[PDB]
Amino acid sequence: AKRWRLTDPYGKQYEFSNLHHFIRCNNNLFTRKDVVWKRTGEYCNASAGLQNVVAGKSPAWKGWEIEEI
Repeated sequence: AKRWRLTDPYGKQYEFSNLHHFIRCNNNLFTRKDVVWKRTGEYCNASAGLQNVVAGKSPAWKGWEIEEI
C-alpha cells in the first residue's frame, strides 16, 4: 500500500499509489515522446527518470520531483 507525492516543475503536487498507472492516465502532463512506452517490463522516459529520482541518483527529472510518503 505505497503512496507517492509527485511535484511538477512549478510546484503543483499529485498523490498516487502507482507511478506507471498515474503516467498512463495523465499523458497530457508530459511531452508526448516522454510517455511513449518501450520494452526492457515496460518503461517510458518519464517513468525511468522519476524512478532514478526515487533511487536518489538525481533530485529531479526535467524539473519533476517525486518522493515516497
